[PDB]
Amino acid sequence: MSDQEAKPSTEDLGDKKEGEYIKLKVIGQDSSEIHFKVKMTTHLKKLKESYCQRQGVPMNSLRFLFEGQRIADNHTPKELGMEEEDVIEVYQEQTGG
Repeated sequence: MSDQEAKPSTEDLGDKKEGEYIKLKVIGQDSSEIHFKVKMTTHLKKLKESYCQRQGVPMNSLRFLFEGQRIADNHTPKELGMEEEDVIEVYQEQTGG
């Protein structure tokens, strides 16, 4: 009973069962278009972390901005309606956050 009868395909599938995924690209002075198919309901704190990981710096280093507005990290990208933007940039956290 303890051993499963078969391994499921849930971790193995990649299409999220024909579900939606984010297409937003964050492109700072790093000049790279690295982005992943995560769901649109995550908070920007995790993206802040993942971008700082592409530079090898802690998450307190950078904040995102687009249309002139730097944004607060507890938003989700669907709150801001930005889930497929061609470019959002980063700028340094001048005094941290």
